Amino acid sequence: METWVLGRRDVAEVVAAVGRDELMRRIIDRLTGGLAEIGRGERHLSPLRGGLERSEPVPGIWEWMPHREPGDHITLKTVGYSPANPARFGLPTILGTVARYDDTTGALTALMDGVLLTALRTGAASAVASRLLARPDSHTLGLIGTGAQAVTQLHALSLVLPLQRALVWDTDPAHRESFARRAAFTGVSVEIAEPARIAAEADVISTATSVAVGQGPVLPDTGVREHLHINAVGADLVGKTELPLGLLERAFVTADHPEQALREGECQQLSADRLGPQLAHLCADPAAAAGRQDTLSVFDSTGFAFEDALAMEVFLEAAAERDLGIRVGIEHHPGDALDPYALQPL
Amino acid sequence: RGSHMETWVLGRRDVAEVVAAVGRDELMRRIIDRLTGGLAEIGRGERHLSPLRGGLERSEPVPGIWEWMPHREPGDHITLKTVGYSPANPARFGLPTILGTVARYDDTTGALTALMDGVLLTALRTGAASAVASRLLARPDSHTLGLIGTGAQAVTQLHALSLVLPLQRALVWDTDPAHRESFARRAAFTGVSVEIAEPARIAAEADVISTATSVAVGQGPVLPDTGVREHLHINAVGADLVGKTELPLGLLERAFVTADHPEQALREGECQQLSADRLGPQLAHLCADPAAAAGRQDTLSVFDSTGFAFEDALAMEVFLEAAAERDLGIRVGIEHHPGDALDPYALQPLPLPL
Ligand SMILES: NC(=O)c1ccc[n+]([C@@H]2O[C@H](COP(=O)([O-])OP(=O)(O)OC[C@H]3O[C@@H](n4cnc5c(N)ncnc54)[C@H](O)[C@@H]3O)[C@@H](O)[C@H]2O)c1
Ligand SMILES: NC(=O)c1ccc[n+]([C@@H]2O[C@H](COP(=O)([O-])OP(=O)(O)OC[C@H]3O[C@@H](n4cnc5c(N)ncnc54)[C@H](O)[C@@H]3O)[C@@H](O)[C@H]2O)c1
Ligand SMILES: O=C(O)[C@@H]1CCCCN1
Ligand SMILES: O=C(O)[C@@H]1CCCCN1
Repeated sequence: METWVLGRRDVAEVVAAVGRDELMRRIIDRLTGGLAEIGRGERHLSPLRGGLERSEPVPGIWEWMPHREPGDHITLKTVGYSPANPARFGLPTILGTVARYDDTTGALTALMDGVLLTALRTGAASAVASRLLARPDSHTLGLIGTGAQAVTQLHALSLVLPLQRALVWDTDPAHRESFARRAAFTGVSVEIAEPARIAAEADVISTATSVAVGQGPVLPDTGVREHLHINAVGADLVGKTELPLGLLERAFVTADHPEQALREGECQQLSADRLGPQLAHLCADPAAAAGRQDTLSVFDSTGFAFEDALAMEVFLEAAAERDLGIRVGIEHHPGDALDPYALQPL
Repeated sequence: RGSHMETWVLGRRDVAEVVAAVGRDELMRRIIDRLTGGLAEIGRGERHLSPLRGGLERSEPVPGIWEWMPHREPGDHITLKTVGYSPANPARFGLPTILGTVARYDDTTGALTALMDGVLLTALRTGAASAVASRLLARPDSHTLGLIGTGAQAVTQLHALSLVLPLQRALVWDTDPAHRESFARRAAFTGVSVEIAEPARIAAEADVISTATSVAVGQGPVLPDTGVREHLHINAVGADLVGKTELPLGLLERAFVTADHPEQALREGECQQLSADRLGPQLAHLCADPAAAAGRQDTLSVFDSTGFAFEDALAMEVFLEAAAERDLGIRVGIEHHPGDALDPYALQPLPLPL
């Protein structure tokens, strides 16, 4: 009958009401269970997503990401990757919204912010993969790219690993300078450090950069620690990669969405047969990751709509708890179904 | 650190006010004029057809489809219509078969700038498209309009065609007796005389016909192949699933056929049934060079309409212009734009009561 809209201010209230740590953990839990269900064949990976490339001011892409729950609802995330946004407009690079449509009737039932939600579920996905593939006594996090994702990468990982410090690099000096402030709520100290030092000293690394197509790697193939786990998070355009090939070829690599990663993720650099089990399989049967915490591992993260549906559910339950949001009659639902012009006055 | 951006939302009450303030006729005429100019632009090569739209089949309660329809104007904005075809809707839920919304995103930043009802808008630009094709392909003295399917689309087909042709009568059929029986009431505001008539009579008498039905896959045709007037123009409007068609093959093969979006029509329209050599020049071509419609008025013609996002963009602009002039709609901060672009957690709670 009406659309439930949660805006920027409701999303802020959700985070306050739940707590940043608890909210992240909720999403981590829901992702874990959902992924296991996919891994058991009980739910399906989202279909491949579509997109429109944009040249100006620098190259980006704008995408639609559907996920259907047959007989309940369709989720669609509409989201932009616009890497000039912070410097040119004071806007996040990743800018989006997430909509829910009733599957039986098509009606738009809910609409909310995609920015916070994307950051949270992306951080969560790394935590999921890192609980399986990083040493549980991991103490040093490395971060290449210290923009918006870096924050929830650090946050999420600090919740599943006993992190004591983060060594961080960004090619924009102002962005690496501000990271300690943005990270300080998590209690993990932060030290700026060049890619070679991060490689050599980190136990777990997340790369989440706006690197250009064809300009990788963002982490050099120097010595790494034997047990290093890398969450490879950066991903927008085809031809965009973050890690060096020689590193990928020696790694146990798991993808979030193998078909998508082979096209848009680090797995662009590999053939399918060289991938370990996908993330959903590992979630469904964690013992299949058994010795991999102690050897070189890569989680190839690209993002997919199921993760957004799950995260949106978490938000909606919290917002329901505290009746946040407004209700807007957006759709024209004429009482006369058959009359476009039955516009409604009582 | 720019001006705080929010989403301009026009809900059902706002679209209703636009119609009331501008007037029905004037509003439809505006849409026809903007579709006309835009199609000519595509026909001159100054703009491009929308890309193929996407969609998710649904089985239950009866077979249906939910689609996303993008159109991008580079460096300007992206339009996305999200829309359901759910044909059990009216008779199982009392909802419109076609249920949708139209959203606009800034092309430079990705920001969601506007969002409105898709229901009225879809109906208006779809009637408008048929008006465009019918001005080109119907006899300009056409007096008798046929309608097969008397649901939501039928209403704007009649309305739009009444503005471009001297329509005197509408002969109308629906396989659901309740839906054809209510049609006159819904059509009354056009002034055009309505009579219920079987498909064979509609075929025999009409100068122009619109088919706009929820016929199921494999269950066509909705108009039988039995003798029409030599000059008949048909706006073939029904379209959802592959395997859904409304016209007899035989008839299509006697007609000058023009599609709105050929690549799309060849897959999802009446041209599903046809090999590509049986299509004439597309609608955009005809709009850009009407002489290419020469002589087609006096013989059998078919406009194979499927709908495409460009039409929704243009219609949405007409609506936004009228809403801006009349101060309508609300402003909602939907997207989180943190004061620090690189800090997802730089959040702003509802300010405290003072
Ligand atoms: N895997 C997923 O699910 C997922 C989800 C969201 C975003 N992303 C992607 O993650 C990437 C980052 O997104 P974001 O929101 O943090 O954007 P952002 O602009 O806030 O952060 C990008 C940062 O990378 C830095 N950078 C660019 N090139 C670099 C290089 N060669 N070395 C080090 N730093 C470099 C920039 O200076 C900037 O600080 C994008 O590609 C985005 O599409 C992935
Ligand atoms: N081409 C476009 O741009 C465009 C735009 C919108 C909708 N559509 C399509 O137009 C069609 C109709 O949409 P609507 O909004 O009017 O749906 P509606 O449900 O409002 O009207 C459909 C009518 O068709 C009737 N019907 C079903 N089978 C029939 C038959 N064999 N003969 C006569 N009537 C029959 C139903 O009884 C119903 O009354 C759908 O296929 C829809 O997807 C096309
Ligand atoms: O899953 C996501 O939200 C992002 C959007 C941008 C490119 C792909 N990864
Ligand atoms: O163009 C449209 O709006 C419709 C939507 C439903 C099926 C396809 N045609």
